[PDB]
Amino acid sequence: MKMKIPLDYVCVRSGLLCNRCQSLIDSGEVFEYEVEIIKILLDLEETQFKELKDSTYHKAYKVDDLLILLVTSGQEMTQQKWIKIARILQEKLNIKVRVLEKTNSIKNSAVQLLSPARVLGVNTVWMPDGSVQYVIRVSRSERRLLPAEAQLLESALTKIHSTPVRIRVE
Ligand SMILES: [Zn+2]
Repeated sequence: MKMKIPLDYVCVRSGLLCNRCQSLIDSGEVFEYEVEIIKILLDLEETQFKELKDSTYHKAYKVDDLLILLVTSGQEMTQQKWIKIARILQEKLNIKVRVLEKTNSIKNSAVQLLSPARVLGVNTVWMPDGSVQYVIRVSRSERRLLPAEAQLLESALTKIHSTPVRIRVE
């Protein structure tokens, strides 16, 4: 499995971080809790999900009881396989999991992240400070379907896309 910010397989599997990998932890480029996630994924690549070989791990975001993985699917990876891996990650880490394909589309990210809550549509708002906001519309009747507080999901989407994202119920 490829890595946006690579760590050695030996260091990840052992948890004994070499000087390079420890430096990534020390500086904050990678969080220590991510090593555990990568180790699970590498262990799964060996026998359960070889399609991970040319997938990419980008980063993980963890607020409250939700872990979000940002990935690129290899040429044999499928959304259903990611769901299976998400379930394993849920069990081992005792936390909800959403796996997001890295994409330029805020809408496609929001659809994946909020599932099974429906995205009714997305709006663009130009704000007086010269910024541009994207508003994800969801249904009031589907709050129980969101995997975390709408506000946690907004901040996560804002980080992922480095641009302000809001979720608004209607
Ligand atoms: Zn290392």
